[PDB]
Amino acid sequence: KDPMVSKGEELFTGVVPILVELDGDVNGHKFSVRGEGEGDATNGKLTLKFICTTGKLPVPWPTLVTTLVLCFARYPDHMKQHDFFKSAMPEGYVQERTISFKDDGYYKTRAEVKFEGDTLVNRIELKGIDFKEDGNILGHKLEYNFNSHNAYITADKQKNGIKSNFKIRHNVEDGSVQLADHYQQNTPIGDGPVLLPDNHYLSTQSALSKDPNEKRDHMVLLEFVTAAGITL
Repeated sequence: KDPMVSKGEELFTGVVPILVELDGDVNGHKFSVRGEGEGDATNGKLTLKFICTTGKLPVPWPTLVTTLVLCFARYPDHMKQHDFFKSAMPEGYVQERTISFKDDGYYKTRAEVKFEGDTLVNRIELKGIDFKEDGNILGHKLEYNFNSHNAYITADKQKNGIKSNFKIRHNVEDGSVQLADHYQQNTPIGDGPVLLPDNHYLSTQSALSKDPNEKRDHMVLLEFVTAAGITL
């Protein structure tokens, strides 16, 4: 549509720098997180490092993974017309969630995902309400790991966007599982050629690690995201 200005999926054919900034308030504990790295949508790959820039993170790092850039999913060639996330770029989209932790509190998140220059930027405000002081979150009882999940995507025609409902399973240190029910909405910031997809899902795998030379509270993240569910 413009051979002289890359738009939509054309912005993601190579390796793209990423900046993430989150400011959070959980039960009145206010904190900030900054992440940086790169995305390789051709391979569905994210490599990021996140630092809590205010001190110790008052919630477990795994509980923030889904909040801390689905435009880097690898959509198969026969599914490219269903990629809402890239089609909104560079102007971007708003991603909102409520995440309810079973038998504990909830997060509300609002984020803008858009290009700032050559960098894909995810800026987030997070509010956490009703957490138990001796629960798995404020008590830091969740294992430092992450399971693989599927997130089913459906069009939200009235808002020209998409929705998603899915449950994250967080391993607890006692061998139990802590469910985190995600209600997600995405709406474009602009109004260009936005693609409203047929039903499909995103398959996601994550690996968490530590940087042995990093003094600050932090999370190193490798993540893969791949679209599926429509037949060739």
